Amino acid sequence: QAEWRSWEVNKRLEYSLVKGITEFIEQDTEEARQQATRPCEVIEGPLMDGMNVVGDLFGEGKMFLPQVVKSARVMKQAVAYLEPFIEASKEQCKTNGKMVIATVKGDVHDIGKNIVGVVLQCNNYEIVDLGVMVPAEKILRTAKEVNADLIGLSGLITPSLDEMVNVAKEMERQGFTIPLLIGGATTSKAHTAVKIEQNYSGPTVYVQNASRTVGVVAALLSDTQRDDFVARTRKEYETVRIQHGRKKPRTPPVTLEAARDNDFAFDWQAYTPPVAHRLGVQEVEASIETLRNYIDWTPFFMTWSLAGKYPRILEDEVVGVEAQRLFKDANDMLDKLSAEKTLNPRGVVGLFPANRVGDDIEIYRDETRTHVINVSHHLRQQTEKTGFANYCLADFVAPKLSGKADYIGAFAVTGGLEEDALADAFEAQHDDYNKIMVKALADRLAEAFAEYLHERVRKVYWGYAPNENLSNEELIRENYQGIRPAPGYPACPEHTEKATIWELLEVEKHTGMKLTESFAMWPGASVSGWYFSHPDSKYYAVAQIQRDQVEDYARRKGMSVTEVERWLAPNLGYDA
Ligand code: B12
Ligand SMILES: Nc1ncnc2c1ncn2[C@@H]1O[C@H](CSCC[C@H](N)C(=O)O)[C@@H](O)[C@H]1O
Repeated sequence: QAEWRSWEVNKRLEYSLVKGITEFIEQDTEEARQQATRPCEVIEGPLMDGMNVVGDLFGEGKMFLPQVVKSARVMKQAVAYLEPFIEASKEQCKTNGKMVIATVKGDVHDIGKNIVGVVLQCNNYEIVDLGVMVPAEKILRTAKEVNADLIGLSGLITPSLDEMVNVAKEMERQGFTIPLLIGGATTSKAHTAVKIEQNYSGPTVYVQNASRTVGVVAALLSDTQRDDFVARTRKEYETVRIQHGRKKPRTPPVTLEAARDNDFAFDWQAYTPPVAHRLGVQEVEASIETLRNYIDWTPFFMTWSLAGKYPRILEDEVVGVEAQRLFKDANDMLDKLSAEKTLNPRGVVGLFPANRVGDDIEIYRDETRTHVINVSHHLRQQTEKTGFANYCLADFVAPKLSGKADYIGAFAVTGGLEEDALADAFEAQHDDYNKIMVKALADRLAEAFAEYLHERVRKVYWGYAPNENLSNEELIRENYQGIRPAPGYPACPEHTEKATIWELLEVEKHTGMKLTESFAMWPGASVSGWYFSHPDSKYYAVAQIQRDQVEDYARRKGMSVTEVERWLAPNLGYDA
């Protein structure tokens, strides 16, 4: 027996979808297609009734994202078996609308996209996923090729915002009318209103997450709301476009010269930077077993729309149960991935003699410090400050003109070069659950590798904190000496400098990890950055800089003032 196996066929479907039961979806939907006069009645019928149940169930707080994707696995697997019958008997089945989704050119991270997409499919909307590093050309060409009502763009890094504005300007040059939805971690409501919208006659809507998205595609794609929604979006996008537009960013900029005279104050003659126990470039690798203990699960829960900090989240009266099951699954997969060695985290680390020179860091070939093998550039905050200094990462390395011997470190790690293969496999068998799982887990593994390696550097490779012994909780709170800023973050926005790290460490040749034109890393599950030992070194944002630094930086980088303005776009204190 089973009780639910004694219910109506289209009732067992609703049950299997909601509960995510896969075992009987095959030999249960084939029976429902017989009752129906055509293949599209099962999809448009019981198959969607259940998803409609998942939808309100979800909206009430009795169901969460992790479970929802599990329902999709049953649906998408029901369609898969029922697609040979549909096409071989025509009819494209009624849908709520079509959409072309893709990760901007140059970018590579797509976890958030995969989520937005799956959720939309759970609302019958049809989604065509072009993947990542997709050229604006194929994007607009695909949307036309298969008549799409909406185009969705994703972007993780700053350089993506440029390619986005590009897509909008092209949609205008080509006459597109359909709405443009821009989302991602790099996308904000202010940028969409101040830099994206105005370049397109059609609607342009920014949407935080994958839940309020189905709500936008709903009103924006309807008839009784479509018009009112755009007008509201426009007005608002103006009260903000003119909000930021003028009423000038109160916080008077400063001469790059004055900033430099306010550089971090420190008596270097009295201080002696720890000497690295080791110098050189080392190919590193850690097992999943060693890295699990360094994993910070909080961001992992965020990724699945489960609010709460680990481990307290496991006891939450609302999502604790589901967080537990999601946690158990992740660990189940790690056990397999580790035992089979199907996913292998790897990286490279390096320490070099170094000294500051202006706002940059010279890196020497050896301890004689006679030959400079490379330069780390870095930018300086260009804002008036009282009580504080105009920070520049270089400031934390001993000045060349101090005679003090200092150093600088670099690293590049990835959760595994197999991330993509693995994702594709699940992608094949229409398993969105662990397709997302494996990538989210590869990401945790990468960040875990960065925490582990930073510890090894502090305790061994660099060796200034050999006796240091912190708990994972203690590591996450960064209650240790030194920092590891990563190109792209606030204190070092210029993404191009990742080239410096890749040159010093010869990353690609050593690990396989790659770099794109937009300077995104591959695999997606990968991290890279620097290492500073100074006990006074901390994170901060370079924020908005002026024309003077853009030019000085241009000279130093050997780039046009034009090229550097594109790369520091989000940090420019003036207009483009
Ligand atoms: C841990 C984390 C990571 C992860 C894993 C999870 C992830 N990305 O989703 C990993 C380890 C891969 C990572 C690394 C890097 N990161 Co990171 N990361 C973070 C952090 C702390 C959390 C983001 C998170 O977990 N997102 C949750 C996921 C599920 O959400 P999401 O991607 O944003 O997607 C949601 C929505 O935005 C939406 N959406 C997504 N796409 C679309 C598309 C459409 C069309 C629509 C309608 C909606 C929509 O739907 C999603 C589900 O709700 C943030 C800070 C922050 N809070 O934003 C930075 C942040 C994204 N990282 C940043 C940077 C700099 C980097 C690195 C280059 C760092 C380095 N190592 O040098 C690399 C990129 C690696 C590469 N391959 O190129 C930046 C800045 C962007 C910039 N200036 O380029 C951020 C904002 C940090 C900051 N404060 O400056 N990242
Ligand atoms: N202002 C800043 N400038 C440069 N890098 C920064 C920064 N703020 C954060 N970072 C980088 O991002 C890291 C924090 S995010 C990584 C740890 C987090 N618990 C997780 O698992 O996702 C910092 O350690 C540093 O590597």
